[PDB]
Amino acid sequence: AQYEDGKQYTTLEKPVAGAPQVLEFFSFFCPHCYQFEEVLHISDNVKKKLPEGVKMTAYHVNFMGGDLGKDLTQAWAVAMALGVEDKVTVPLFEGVQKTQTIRSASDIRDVFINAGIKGEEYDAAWNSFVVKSLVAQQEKAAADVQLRGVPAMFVNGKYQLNPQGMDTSNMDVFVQQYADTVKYLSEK
Repeated sequence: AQYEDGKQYTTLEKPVAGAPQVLEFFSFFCPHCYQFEEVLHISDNVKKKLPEGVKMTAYHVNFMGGDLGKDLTQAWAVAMALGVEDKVTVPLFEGVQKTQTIRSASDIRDVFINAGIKGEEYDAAWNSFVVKSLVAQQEKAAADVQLRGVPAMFVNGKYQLNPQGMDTSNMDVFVQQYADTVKYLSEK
């Protein structure tokens, strides 16, 4: 078959009840996640092909970067709570990996301030229990798919994308295949 379990995707031995329809894990410290988002634009290419009524969810992970990695998962919770993911994704990736100007929680906050989030608004979100719950949700979701590394993407809590089984010859053929596989899985 054109799509095969073990080729473009694998199947979770323990499917996750109630999981987001399309769930991406990443770290702003992960070099391959930087390529996925800033060079390949995997998330946007996937979103453009999702069936009607299917949304993409993206969660940050703690296991890269120590203290700052956890601060970034909390800041990503703030971005989710405030609905500013599209304002801060590029400056967080570039701040951590390109300019390496993000070295502390204050430097993360500066990205939000510079993007026009008011200081009081960021700080109230950072300290909120809504954000504490969002951190816990990101952690629980990684546990539920037995996450071992990033980038990673899971469809309907049942299928894990397998980019190492796709055609990696041309970067744009690869992005197309990745996005087409997510669409296929979302309809399975």
